[PDB]
Amino acid sequence: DLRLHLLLNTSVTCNDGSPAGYYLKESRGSRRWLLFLEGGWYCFNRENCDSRYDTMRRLMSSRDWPRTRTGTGILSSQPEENPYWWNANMVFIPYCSSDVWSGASSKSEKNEYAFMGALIIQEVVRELLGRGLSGAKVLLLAGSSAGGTGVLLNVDRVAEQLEKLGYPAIQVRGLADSGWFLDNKQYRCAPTEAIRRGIRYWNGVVPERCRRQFQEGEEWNCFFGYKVYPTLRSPVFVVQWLFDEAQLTVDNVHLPVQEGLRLYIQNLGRELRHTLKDVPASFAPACLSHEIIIRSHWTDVQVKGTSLPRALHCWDRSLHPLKGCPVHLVDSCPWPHCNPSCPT
Ligand SMILES: O=C(/C=C/c1ccc(O)c(O)c1)O[C@@H](Cc1ccc(O)c(O)c1)C(=O)O
Ligand SMILES: O=C(/C=C/c1ccc(O)c(O)c1)O[C@H](Cc1ccc(O)c(O)c1)C(=O)O
Ligand SMILES: O=C(/C=C/c1ccc(O)c(O)c1)O[C@H](Cc1ccc(O)c(O)c1)C(=O)O
Ligand SMILES: *[C@@H]1O[C@H](CO)[C@@H](O)[C@H](O)[C@H]1NC(C)=O
Repeated sequence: DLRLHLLLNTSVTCNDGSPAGYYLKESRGSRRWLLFLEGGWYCFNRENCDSRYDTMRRLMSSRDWPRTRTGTGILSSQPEENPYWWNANMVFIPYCSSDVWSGASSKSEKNEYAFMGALIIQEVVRELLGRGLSGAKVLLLAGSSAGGTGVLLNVDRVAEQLEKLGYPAIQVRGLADSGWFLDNKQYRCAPTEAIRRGIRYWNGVVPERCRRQFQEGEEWNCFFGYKVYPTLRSPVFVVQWLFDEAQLTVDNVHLPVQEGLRLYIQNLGRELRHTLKDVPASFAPACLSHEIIIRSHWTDVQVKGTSLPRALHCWDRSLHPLKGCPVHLVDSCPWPHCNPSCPT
């Protein structure tokens, strides 16, 4: 089990002003640290956030959090469930800021809610340094869904923070699962505009080089993986289903497929594959599904005969091509479940 610690700096808060926090299981024989960012959509104005507070309150408040959680998938300490990093120090950071991990704005007489996701990550890192992170060799910042996009928005800031604090031996890397989306045309509500409005409501922040390319008022571009990834300096491994259910939902696709929809789905897969061509560390199976890394059976899927735990191990070796140890694994078959190992 991982144990809850509420942040000692109680001014770094969830949406409703309650303290943010993290769950930790230490492994004193290991110099590897895995920090995982939870996902769960976002909210972008007062009325939309009020609705989320009624029926998704654990994503906005720590008032009802449990004292422990079980680590699963890449967060499991059992070698059989986690061939990759079972002996690592494990951290789960709950998502309670509703801002895709981008916000830097406190609750005030002008703000009903606080949006502090970017500050929560930096405060977790600072407080872990006294619990053993100061001795680390690798810090892997991982996340799924909105947490996967959060990795892309925050990995370089973590690297910069540790350098400025005086810890140049810690190698910071990212793993972004199910957070690589396209700002495409819908098959038949305005998903890209919701991000633009959210950034203004949250005081959202994006990585510096990407901000400088797109300039004032265009920071929404940096929430899309294919636009922000080329600007990043830290190594980042990308995991993305070619036919992600969240992408299909925002595209208004709900699955006897006729020709128009067949062509739409085939084109989506081809576009996603194109965006990954210059991503050297990636795992992209031709399946209709969502999320991958914290489920217990994450070991089952394979691309070209290689599982995700193997690909991540090969990535570790490459950061010290390798014979029989590939790191770029993107399916080329053009329809969901053309890969026989897709989740059932
Ligand atoms: O038919 C299958 C089914 C594979 C499969 C089906 C479900 C799984 O969960 C899984 O891990 C693998 O095998 C593949 C070939 C194959 C499978 C595993 C390998 O390690 C390999 O190198 C090739 C085929 O299409 O011929
Ligand atoms: O990944 C997203 C959001 C994706 C998104 C993608 C493109 C956009 O322009 C945009 O505004 C949002 O939400 C997921 C949740 C989810 C969405 C749809 C599903 O079918 C699902 O099973 C889970 C999360 O953070 O848990
Ligand atoms: O290419 C193959 C199989 C090749 C193959 C070649 C020789 C074998 O002995 C064998 O078992 C399998 O299957 C793929 C489907 C596929 C199977 C397993 C995968 O991990 C995958 O990513 C795609 C296809 O037809 O596009
Ligand atoms: C607590 O966090 C706030 C906001 O991030 C910061 O301004 C403040 O200096 C922090 N307090 C301490 C003691 O570090």
